[PDB]
Amino acid sequence: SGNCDVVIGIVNNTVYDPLQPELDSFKEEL
Amino acid sequence: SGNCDVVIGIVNNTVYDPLQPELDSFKEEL
Ligand SMILES: *[C@@H]1O[C@H](CO)[C@@H](O[C@@H]2O[C@H](CO)[C@@H](O)[C@H](O)[C@H]2NC(C)=O)[C@H](O)[C@H]1NC(C)=O
Ligand SMILES: *[C@@H]1O[C@H](CO)[C@@H](O[C@@H]2O[C@H](CO)[C@@H](O)[C@H](O)[C@H]2NC(C)=O)[C@H](O)[C@H]1NC(C)=O
Ligand SMILES: *[C@@H]1O[C@H](CO)[C@@H](O)[C@H](O)[C@H]1NC(C)=O
Ligand SMILES: *[C@@H]1O[C@H](CO)[C@@H](O)[C@H](O)[C@H]1NC(C)=O
Repeated sequence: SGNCDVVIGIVNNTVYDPLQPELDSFKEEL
Repeated sequence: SGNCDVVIGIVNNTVYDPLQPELDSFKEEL
């Protein structure tokens, strides 16, 4: 919701997405 | 849940899939 320029006290990190790792697992392994 | 023939007042639209375009993203990745 929104962006980083409105909230007070936001910090920097990375949010893990389960779709991409799962994707690589399917095609290469075959 | 269910289908369109039981509810009263249902309208027609399209429901966006976050996975449908992302499966095409998988196609690209391949
Ligand atoms: C969180 O990270 C962003 C970068 O993703 C930081 O944004 C930078 O802010 C400085 C100061 O205004 C700019 O000089 C940089 O150009 C910005 N980066 C980019 C990529 O534009 C942000 O300051 C970070 N916030 C904290 C609290 O560390
Ligand atoms: C919502 O859309 C569906 C089609 O997806 C409509 O169903 C049609 O209904 C008429 C009237 O009974 C039929 O002649 C058509 O054959 C139906 N379409 C299909 C593809 O079978 C439905 O009427 C729409 N509802 C509203 C409220 O607009
Ligand atoms: C929290 O308080 C410190 C002072 O202890 C201040 O430097 C900092 O900017 C404050 N952060 C926020 C989000 O208010
Ligand atoms: C809502 O009311 C209108 C009359 O103003 C009627 O034509 C319509 O069929 C009604 N719809 C439902 C879902 O009851």
